[PDB]
Amino acid sequence: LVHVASVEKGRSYEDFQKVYNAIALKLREDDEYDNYIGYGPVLVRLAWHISGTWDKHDNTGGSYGGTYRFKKEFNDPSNAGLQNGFKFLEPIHKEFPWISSGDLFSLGGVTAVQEMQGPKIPWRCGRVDTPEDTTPDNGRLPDADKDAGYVRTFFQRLNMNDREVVALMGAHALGKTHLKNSGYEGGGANNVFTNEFYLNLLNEDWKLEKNDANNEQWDSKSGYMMLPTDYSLIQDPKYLSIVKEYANDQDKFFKDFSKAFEKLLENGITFPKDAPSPFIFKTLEEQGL
Ligand code: HEM
Ligand SMILES: Nc1c([N+](=O)[O-])cnc2ccccc12
Repeated sequence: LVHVASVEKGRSYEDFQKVYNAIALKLREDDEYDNYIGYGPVLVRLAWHISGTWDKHDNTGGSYGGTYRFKKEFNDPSNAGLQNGFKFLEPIHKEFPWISSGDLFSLGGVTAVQEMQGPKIPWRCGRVDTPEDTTPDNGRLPDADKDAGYVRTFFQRLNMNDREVVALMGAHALGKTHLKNSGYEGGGANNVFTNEFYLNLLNEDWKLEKNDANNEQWDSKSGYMMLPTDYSLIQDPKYLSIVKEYANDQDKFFKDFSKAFEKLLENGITFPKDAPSPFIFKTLEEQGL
């Protein structure tokens, strides 16, 4: 199964920078969302969930086809709460109707990471909307009540190795869990992209507790939480080494996360040899906007 990137007709870097800027301005404007976290974290989660359906064995799922727009995927219990990110992007899509849905959902994650002071994430255009029958079934996204061996095996289907897994999980510094969405609660209100997930894993005094949904999660008195799959990264000795590496090297984490997150958003896509090079968008702050 081959998905060839096809640039939206006549469009170039400046077109996509305009889309980036509209998302970034809206992120700034809609500050109240989720107790003043803003939409950044949910947009990162959205970009990950639309990509994380991918199966390297047959190239089903993945970001290319924009299939999150269809009810079967929109309504995946694993996607509960992402409707907020979709609604945020609706007016952006109306302003720029020429962008494909996969391009918009993935660009929303890039824009969110960068506007939250994260690394630059190079981004390529050319995902093309595919039909409703190409929507992957529910159940391809990961469970949170699982150990390190589950995490490791799960991510092999996305062609991610231990370093890529631990780097990607650093996005869990952002935002929070919501009981009604996932059966987990808490995490704070962070909307700045840092390596603090790793520092918190190593430095907080974690207690294994049951939440109001009767699920176990790790809580600290300082008010952080870790999912069982987050805490697995310090239970497994191979993951632990990499956690320590990122807790001690902000720049290395940024570089590794940027590579892994681009790769995640591009899995499944064939880029022609004469496709444009990846775009690196300027933040609003870099543009004086
Ligand atoms: C084993 C893998 C993972 C599991 C089990 C997992 C699970 C979860 C769960 C249960 C939530 C809370 C959803 C809610 O209640 O609203 C969440 C939130 C989030 N996840 Fe993950 N996740 C995983 C990997 C990732 C990755 C790879 C990324 C992106 C690189 C990511 C980014 C986020 C973000 C940013 C949020 C916060 C959303 C918000 O504040 O609304 N997650 N994740
Ligand atoms: N804030 C978070 C933390 N945290 O360390 O506060 C840990 N795990 C999370 C998983 C999903 C969303 C937010 C998380």
